[PDB]
Amino acid sequence: DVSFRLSGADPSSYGMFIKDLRNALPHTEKVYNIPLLLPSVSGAGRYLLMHLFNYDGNTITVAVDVTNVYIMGYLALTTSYFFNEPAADLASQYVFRSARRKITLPYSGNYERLQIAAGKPREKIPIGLPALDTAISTLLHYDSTAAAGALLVLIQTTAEAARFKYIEQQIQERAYRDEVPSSATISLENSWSGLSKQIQLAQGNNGVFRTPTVLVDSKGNRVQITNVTSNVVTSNIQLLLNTKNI
Ligand SMILES: CCCCCCCCCCC[C@@H](O)CC(=O)N[C@H]1[C@@H](OP(=O)(O)O)O[C@H](CO)[C@@H](O)[C@@H]1OC(=O)C[C@H](O)CCCCCCCCCCC
Ligand SMILES: *[C@@H]1O[C@H](CO)[C@@H](O[C@@H]2O[C@H](CO)[C@@H](O)[C@H](O)[C@H]2NC(C)=O)[C@H](O)[C@H]1NC(C)=O
Repeated sequence: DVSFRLSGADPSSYGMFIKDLRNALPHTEKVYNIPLLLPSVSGAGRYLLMHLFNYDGNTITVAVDVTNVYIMGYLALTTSYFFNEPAADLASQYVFRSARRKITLPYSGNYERLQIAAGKPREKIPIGLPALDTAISTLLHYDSTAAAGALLVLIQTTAEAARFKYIEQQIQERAYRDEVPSSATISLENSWSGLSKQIQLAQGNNGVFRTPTVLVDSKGNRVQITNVTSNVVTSNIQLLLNTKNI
């Protein structure tokens, strides 16, 4: 399991949690020095438990699929909650079985569905450590519309930061003041599958992407990534989605 406490949290302790989260995900190989997530994991081992504590010490446990860093559901006191998707119903076979009741949320976990439920696109939702304290608080008691926006904050401040060093640094900058994600952040989120795939295909193509990936940079400018020498690959990306899962 891994844990993070918002009480006393600072850029350093958040970085330690993001490091713990990455190091909890199993891999057999690195590709271009980036951990390659496994094609498949059977049974309860598929799921990582993240214990998150809000500023007041109240807690939820979040179940993450270790092959793809996707959140499946979470436990809040005696109630479990899962996305309305088959991978999450599958997870509910293994985690939080001891919950008194299980609620299936009225959306899947993908960004488009969650933005619809929340009434707002990600571009308009501030993120940061205060926002994560709020999301934990919101998830403690069911409210499906509030929970969709809480889950957009939770996904970006845990899974997305685990996948990209740039996104982890953006959250660190927001340790004490929330701010909507930078356009580069949204770009990286959206490109993780693309990138993971192109980095894997470069292995027999001399480091060259079969298909270039378009990103927005830190300055708001629209760069084109063509090969493994890009900073996005040498410095930023930290986990690769296996191409078996793409
Ligand atoms: C009876 C009916 C049966 C069932 C109901 C349905 C089945 C629905 C399955 C949805 C599964 C979903 O949870 C997996 C997923 O996708 N997750 C998002 C993200 O996972 P997190 O927990 O968010 O890490 O992992 C990704 C990491 O960033 C993130 O992108 C994901 O969300 C999406 O992909 C949603 C939209 O597809 C993207 C929204 C942006 C729109 C702009 C296009 C993106 C640019 C693509 C590059 C050209
Ligand atoms: C591999 O990647 C780098 C991009 O990071 C490319 O080098 C760039 O080349 C373009 C050519 O238009 C320039 O605009 C950039 O200024 C260069 N940047 C750096 C850091 O070198 C390179 O073109 C790519 N190589 C291959 C073989 O496709």
